[PDB]
Amino acid sequence: ISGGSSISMMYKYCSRLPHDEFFQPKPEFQFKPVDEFGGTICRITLPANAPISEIESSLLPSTEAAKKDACLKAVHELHNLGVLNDFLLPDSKDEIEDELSD
Repeated sequence: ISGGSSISMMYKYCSRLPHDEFFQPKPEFQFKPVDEFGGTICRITLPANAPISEIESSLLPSTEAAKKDACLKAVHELHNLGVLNDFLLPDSKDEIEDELSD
């Protein structure tokens, strides 16, 4: 699987993180630490300005990764729909490196 540019789009979603200086106020991030019996639970919730994007479910034993899941799944949930693309930065903001993003 040779990806890159596709990430720039997926990473952008993660870029919504707080630690991110380029992250705008609107998105939300929440991590739920659980036993290895269910890795970690990633809880993401977007503003009313956004329809879907929420992703709650474990998959990774790590928060950073667990979040990546919901974050990744969130992108898809937004990609599959993408009805508020007007609320989110278009490809214009996607004009960045795959690594740069997120």
